Amino acid sequence: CVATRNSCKPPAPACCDPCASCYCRFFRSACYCRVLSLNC
Repeated sequence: CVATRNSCKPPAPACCDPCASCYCRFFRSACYCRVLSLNC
């Protein structure tokens, strides 16, 4: 799965708990899992 301090690494069903998603900086550089949602 795509963990919180880890690069976006498939085959993965998003992150290990369902409210976090992969968040890049520059094309594919610095892509780490992020809890953006307030409820889910």
